[PDB]
Amino acid sequence: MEQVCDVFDIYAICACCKVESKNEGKKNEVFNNYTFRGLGNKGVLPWKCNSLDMKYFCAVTTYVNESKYEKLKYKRCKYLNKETVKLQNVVVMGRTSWESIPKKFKPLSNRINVILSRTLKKEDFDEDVYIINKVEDLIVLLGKLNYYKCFIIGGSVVYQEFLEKKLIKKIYFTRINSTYECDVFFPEINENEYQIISVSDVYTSNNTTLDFIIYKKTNNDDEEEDDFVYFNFNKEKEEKNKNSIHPNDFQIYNSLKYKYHPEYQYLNIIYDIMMNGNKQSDRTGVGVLSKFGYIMKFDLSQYFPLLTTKKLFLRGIIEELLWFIRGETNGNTLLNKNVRIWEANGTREFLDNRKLFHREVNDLGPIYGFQWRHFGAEYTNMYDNYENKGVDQLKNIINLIKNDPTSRRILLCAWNVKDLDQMALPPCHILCQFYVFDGKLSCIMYQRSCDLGLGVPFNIASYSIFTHMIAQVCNLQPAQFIHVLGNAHVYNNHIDSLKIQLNRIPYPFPTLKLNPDIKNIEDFTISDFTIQNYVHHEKISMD
Amino acid sequence: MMEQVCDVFDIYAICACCKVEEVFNNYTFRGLGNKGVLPWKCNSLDMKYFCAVTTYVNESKYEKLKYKRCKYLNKKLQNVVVMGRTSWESIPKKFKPLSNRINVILSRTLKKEDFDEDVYIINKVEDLIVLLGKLNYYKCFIIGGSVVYQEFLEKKLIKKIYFTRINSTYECDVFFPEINENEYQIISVSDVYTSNNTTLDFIIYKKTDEEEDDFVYFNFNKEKEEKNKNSIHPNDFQIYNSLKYKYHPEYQYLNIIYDIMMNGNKQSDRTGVGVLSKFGYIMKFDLSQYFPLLTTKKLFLRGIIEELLWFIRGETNGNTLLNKNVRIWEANGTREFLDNRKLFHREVNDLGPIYGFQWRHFGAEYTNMYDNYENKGVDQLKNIINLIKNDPTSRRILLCAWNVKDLDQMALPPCHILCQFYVFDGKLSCIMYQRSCDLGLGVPFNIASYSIFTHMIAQVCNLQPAQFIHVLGNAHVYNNHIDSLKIQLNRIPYPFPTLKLNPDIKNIEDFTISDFTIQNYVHHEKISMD
Ligand SMILES: NC(=O)c1ccc[n+]([C@@H]2O[C@H](COP(=O)([O-])OP(=O)(O)OC[C@H]3O[C@@H](n4cnc5c(N)ncnc54)[C@H](OP(=O)(O)O)[C@@H]3O)[C@@H](O)[C@H]2O)c1
Ligand SMILES: Nc1nc(=O)c2c([nH]1)NCC(CNc1ccc(C(=O)N[C@@H](CCC(=O)O)C(=O)O)cc1)=N2
Ligand SMILES: O=c1ccn([C@H]2C[C@H](O)[C@@H](COP(=O)(O)O)O2)c(=O)[nH]1
Ligand SMILES: O=c1ccn([C@H]2C[C@H](O)[C@@H](COP(=O)(O)O)O2)c(=O)[nH]1
Repeated sequence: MEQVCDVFDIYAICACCKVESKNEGKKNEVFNNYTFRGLGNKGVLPWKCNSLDMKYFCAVTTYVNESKYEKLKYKRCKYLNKETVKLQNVVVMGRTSWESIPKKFKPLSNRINVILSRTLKKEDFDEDVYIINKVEDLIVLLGKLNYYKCFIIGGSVVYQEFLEKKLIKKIYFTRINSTYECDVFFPEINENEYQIISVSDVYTSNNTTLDFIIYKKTNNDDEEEDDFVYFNFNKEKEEKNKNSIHPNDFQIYNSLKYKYHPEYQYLNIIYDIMMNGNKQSDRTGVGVLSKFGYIMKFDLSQYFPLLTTKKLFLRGIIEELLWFIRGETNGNTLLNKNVRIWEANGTREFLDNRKLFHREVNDLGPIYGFQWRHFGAEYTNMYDNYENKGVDQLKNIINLIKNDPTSRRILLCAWNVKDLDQMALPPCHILCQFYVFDGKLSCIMYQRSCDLGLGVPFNIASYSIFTHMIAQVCNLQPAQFIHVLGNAHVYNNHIDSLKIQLNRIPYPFPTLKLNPDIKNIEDFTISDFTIQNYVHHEKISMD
Repeated sequence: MMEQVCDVFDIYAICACCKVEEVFNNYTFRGLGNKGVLPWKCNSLDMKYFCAVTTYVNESKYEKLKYKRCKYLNKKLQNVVVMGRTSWESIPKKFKPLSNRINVILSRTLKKEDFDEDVYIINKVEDLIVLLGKLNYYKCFIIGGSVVYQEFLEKKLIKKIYFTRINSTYECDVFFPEINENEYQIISVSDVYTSNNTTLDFIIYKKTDEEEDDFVYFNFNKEKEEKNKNSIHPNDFQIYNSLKYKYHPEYQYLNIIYDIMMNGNKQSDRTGVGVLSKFGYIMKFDLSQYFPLLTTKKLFLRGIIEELLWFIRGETNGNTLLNKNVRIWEANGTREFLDNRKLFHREVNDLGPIYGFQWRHFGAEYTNMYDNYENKGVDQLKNIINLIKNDPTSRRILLCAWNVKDLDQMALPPCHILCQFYVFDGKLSCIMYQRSCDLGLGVPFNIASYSIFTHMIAQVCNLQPAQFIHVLGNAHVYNNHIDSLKIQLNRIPYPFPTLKLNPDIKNIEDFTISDFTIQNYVHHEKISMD
C-alpha cells in the first residue's frame, strides 16, 4: 500500500557538525552517527559558511530529470484518483530558516519555495512563494503542483516534526567533521527507521573535512545490455565460493549502493581477499588468504587517511619514523619509550633463529634507518659511529626534490640485497618513489608483504605522515600517497574481526597537522604532530 | 521513418574464422570450413560462446519486441537459428536439432518430409521473413554456411556480426565474405583466451531505479570538459571512442596512453623533449591465456631476448650485444655518454654494474666488464629460484637491480627496480616495478621481456606461468611520440600470440635464442615513434 512520502517524493537534506561539551572528555569519547548533530547557532549555521556543502545543497535541491516525471505525475494523480493536476523541485522550510536567508538570493533560485509558519500571511509575499499554515496542508499543495521532488530544507523543528510523522523517504546528510557552538540540533535518527545506503568521497572545504551520506527509509541503445552478457559467458556462477564465508556475514557492507569513501579501498581489498583469496600456509604457521598486486591511492590534500572503522593509535608509529630518520638501529631506544613494534624481532630467541647468534638483543642490524642514512656502509653494531659512512639516501632525495623535482630517480630504497641476512628481518617496505608537479608531492611505497588485518592500517598512516614530512621540508604541498601491495594477505585469526569491521560505515577522515616551524627532516619531534577530528568506531582486538 | 527488416526481426550473424593456409587486416581471419566441417575440428570455448549467445533469452524484453514486430506488420521463449542445408548436415546426430533453439534450415533439394526432426524447412530467404512474422522468438541468428552468410550480408539483413577470431592457421575450402568497412564497424572486443592450443577472441561488428539521481548528486564536484587539460581533439580518438566494450588486454596499455594524453601533467625532463606524465598505474596480463605482445604496432623480440640472456649471464659488456646486432644499449656505452656520466675511466661499452651484475653479484666490487666475478656478491637469481622451488609461500622472493651504492657507476640507473614472485597451486606470478616508463617506446618491450622472464623462471621451477603484473611509477609520454600514439590508439587489437619454450631447458642459465618461439603474432604495421 502506497505511502505519502513515497508518492510525493518528500526528502530531507541537512548538514550537521560536531557539538562541543563543556564537560571535557575525561574518558575516551564514544562516537556514532549522532556525533554529527549540530544544525544551527544564533539563527545561523554553526560554521558560518561551507562553500562545498553550499554547492552540494544547490546541486541536489535544483537538479531535475524531466524524462522521468511522467511516472511521478501518473503516480501522484492516480494516488489522488484524479486524472489532471519548467519542471522544478519544491523546497520546504520553517520561518526562522527563511529569515536566515539573505534577501539578495531570497527566494531560493529555480525552486518552488514553501514556508511553514503561523504568523506569516500570504498578503506580505507572492504566488510563487507559497505560505503554509501547518504540516497537514503541504500534501494538499503538493497535489496541485508540478514538481520533480520535494526537499525539506530544515529548521530543527521542521525536521523533527517531519521525521516523527514518517514523511521523509531519504535524508541527504552532510557530515561536517569539526566542532562548533550550537543552539539547535538535528533529531536522533533511529537505526530501525532509516539506514545508510551510500557514502561519498571525503573532501576538505573551509578548513574542515566533510562527507555526504544518504539515509534510506527502511522496509519495516537497449541491446547493448545483451552484448555485455555474452562477454561474461565464461564465469563460474554458483552458490558456494572458494573460502567458506556466507551471505549473512557482509549484510551491511553489501547493502550499500555507493561506497566512494576512500576507506573502502582498504575494505574492498579485504573483501576481495576473503572472497577470492588463495589458502596458503606461511612462515608464522597460522595460515592466510592471500592475493598478489593491489594499489590504493589517498588524496592527502583532502584528508588524512587514518582508518575510522576501528581505533588506531599513532604515537608509536611516529616514534618509529623519527627513529628511522635518525638512522638508528637500536631497538632499546624504542622500548624505553614503550614503542614495542620491534620488540619481538630483537629477542635472543628470534635473533638466534635468524642465525644471528653474535648479535646483541635488540640490535636489529642494518635495517631501515641504517639503509636510509648509510646504505653500503659496513654494519658493526648498534652503538658504532657511522657519521658520513655510506650513501645518505634521505638527504639525496630531499636535494633531488628541491633542485631537480622532475627527476625520475627520486627513490629511497631499504632493500639492500647485500645486508638482508644481517637484518633481524628484511624490510616489508621496499622503497619510496617521489613525484613532484606544480608544487605538489606524491609518494609511491611498494610493500612486498602486507598483513591486511593488523599491519596495513598502520603502514598507510606511517607513509602518509612521511609524505607530509618530506613535502613540508621541501616547501611543497602533499598530494597523493600511493600504496602498492605485493603479497597481500589476511591472517586466518583476523577473519572474524575483519568481518565485524567490513560491516561498519566509515566516518569522514581526520586531518594531520605538522608544526609549521619545522623545516629540515631531522628537526621533527613527537610533539610536532597533531591529529584532528579523529572520529572512529570502537577498538577491535584483531588476534 | 521506416525500419530495415534486420532491425524489426533482430537478425544477427554469428560465425568463427581462422587464418588460411605479411600484411594483416580483418580479412586475415576468414577460414570458415573445410571438407564440410570446421577447419580446426573443435574448440571448446568457441562452442560454449556459440551456445551461450544463440540460446540466451531475456523474457522481460520480448513484449517490447513483440509490439515492435506487430506494429511493423500491423497486428519458454527461444531464439531462432537459421542454417544452410550443408551446415545442418555437419552437426552430429545427437546435437540435432540444436537444443533450446528454433532450428530453421534453408534448402532447395530437401523438404520437410526428408527430416525426422522438429525443424522448419524453407526454400527462400523471403520465407524466413514471413516465418519470423508468425513465430514468437527472442532473436534470430544466421549461423551460416558460407553461402548463407554471403546472401544475408548482400541483402543487408544482418544487424550485427558476432565474429570469433581463431588465431591459428588451418586448411580451408570455404570462407566468410570480406566484410565491407563502409557497412559494418567493430564496436566490441573481448578478453583474449586460450583453448585447444590456440588463442582466440570475440568481436562484434555493427551495421553502420531511484538511485540514478544519487549518482548525479555524488558527481556534483566533478570538473567541466574544457578544464581537463591538454590540446586533444575529439576527432583524434573517434575510433578509440567508438568502441563500446574494450576488454582486450592490450587496452590496459592503450587506456594508460589515453589517460596520460587527456589528464597528464606537462613537465620538462632530463632529455629536454618534455613529456606528459602521471604517477602510479598497474597492468595485469594473464600468461596462461596469451603472450602479451602488442598488436597495434609491429614489435620484434630477438633483441630483448638476447638482452635477457645477457642479463642472466651476469654480463655488462655492450660488445656482446653489438656483435649479435642488438643495439639496445649502444647509446649508453659511447665515449661521450660515459663522459657525461663522469665515467672517464670506463672503457667504451663497459656499462658498469648494471642489471646482469646486480642479479648475479650484488654487492661485489665492480672492476671492469672482463673480470671474473665468480662467487662474489649475492647471486640473487639463484636464490629466488631456490626460494620458489623450496619455500614457495615465501614473501621475500624478490630480485632487485637498484643497488644504491652502485648507481653512479652504472651507465645509467635501472628503470626496472624489482621483480617479486608469487607461487600458488603450481603457478607462478610476477610483479615488476618500473620507476620510469616510456609509454611510447620502452613499455611495449618491457611487458614482453618480463613476461618471457616469468615463463623462463616458471619452467625451470616446474611451475606454469600465471600473471605478469606491471607497476608503473613515473609513467610518461614523450611529446615527440604523441602523433604516432594518436594513430595507434585508433587501431583495434588482434588476438595476441603465444610463446613456446624448449621444454628440455631445466636451468635458467641454459636458454639460447633458438629455445624461444613466438607463434601466431598478428599485428598492425610498424610505426616509427619519430
Ligand atoms: N566457422 C564457422 O563459423 C562455420 C559456421 C557454419 C558452417 N561452417 C562450415 O561451413 C561449411 C558449410 O557451408 P557452405 O556454404 O558449404 O554450405 P551452407 O551455406 O551451409 O549451405 C548451402 C546450402 O543451403 C541451402 N540454401 C542456401 N541458400 C538458399 C536459398 N536462398 N534458398 C534455398 N536454399 C538455400 C542450399 O541447400 P540445397 O543444396 O539443399 O538447396 C545450399 O546448397 C561447412 O564446412 C561447415 O562446417 C562454418
Ligand atoms: N562461433 C561459431 N562457432 C561454431 O563452432 C559454429 C558457429 N559459430 N556457427 C555455426 C556452426 C555450425 N556447426 C556446428 C557443429 C556442431 C554444433 C554442436 O554440436 N553444437 C552443440 C554443442 C554445444 C555445446 O555442447 O557446448 C550446441 O548445442 O550448440 C554446433 C554447430 N558452428
Ligand atoms: O610494517 C609492517 C611489518 C610487517 N608486516 C607483516 C607482513 C607479514 O605478515 C609479516 C612480515 O614477514 P614476512 O612477510 O617477511 O615473512 O609482517 C606489515 O604488514 N607491515
Ligand atoms: O627498459 C626501459 C629502459 C628505459 N625506459 C625509459 C624510461 C625513461 O624515459 C628513460 C630513462 O629515464 P630516466 O628516468 O633514467 O631519466 O628510459 C623504459 O621505459 N624502459
